[PDB]
Amino acid sequence: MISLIAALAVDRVIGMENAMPWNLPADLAWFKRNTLNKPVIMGRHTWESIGRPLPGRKNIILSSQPGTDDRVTWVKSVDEAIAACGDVPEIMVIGGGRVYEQFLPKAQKLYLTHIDAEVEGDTHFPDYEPDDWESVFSEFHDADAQNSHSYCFEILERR
Ligand SMILES: NC(=O)c1ccc[n+]([C@@H]2O[C@H](COP(=O)([O-])OP(=O)(O)OC[C@H]3O[C@@H](n4cnc5c(N)ncnc54)[C@H](OP(=O)(O)O)[C@H]3O)[C@@H](O)[C@H]2O)c1
Ligand SMILES: Nc1nc(=O)c2nc(CNc3ccc(C(=O)N[C@@H](CCC(=O)O)C(=O)O)cc3)cnc2[nH]1
Repeated sequence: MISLIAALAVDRVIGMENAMPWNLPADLAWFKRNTLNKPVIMGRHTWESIGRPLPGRKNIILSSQPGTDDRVTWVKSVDEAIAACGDVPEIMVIGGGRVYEQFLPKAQKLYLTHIDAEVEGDTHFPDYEPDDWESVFSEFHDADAQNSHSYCFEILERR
């Protein structure tokens, strides 16, 4: 009902310098499939990192300050972000670190890509209690010519 989606390297690293230290087209395709036609909520830094709207999704940006682009919807608290989604089945929270930790307790579902990459970064996915979560889907993929690490797509349900 609220879901988080994220891609985690070793030690739960999710970013460095406001970009993601890997480039895996197969994972971005997974992200697009699981977010298409659903509202996405992101923090202002992630909005900057992405650099443009995500098409085919209502884009909701969290910021304390006035917004700077009317192609997306701007909100000033977690409460307001959820409301702005409108009355839907599934809201997708798309990060970054600070936003994930605030939505985690409200979330029923995690879509996590576990990437076998050793990255030196400055942003992490939450240190979540694993006992809270049932793994209901896993798909491991070897690296290939397009994807320069192995990666595993998991979906976790809150127990
Ligand atoms: N690996 C992945 O899947 C993934 C996914 C997403 C992002 N990332 C990475 O994560 C990094 C960005 O994460 P962190 O630094 O993300 O920033 P963030 O969580 O994207 O953005 C944080 C900002 O959002 C606003 N915000 C957050 N909570 C708010 C609240 N309750 N009320 C009002 N404003 C709120 C604030 O903006 P103001 O300062 O304007 O108030 C603020 O904290 C980047 O490196 C990005 O590449 C990785
Ligand atoms: N699993 C997962 N992987 C990610 O890379 C990811 N990235 C973010 C934040 N950053 C981004 C950055 C770019 C795009 C992006 O360009 N996505 C396209 C896919 C098109 C393609 O295949 O290149 C999209 O339309 O979603 C999405 C999120 C949030 N959650 C994630 N979750």
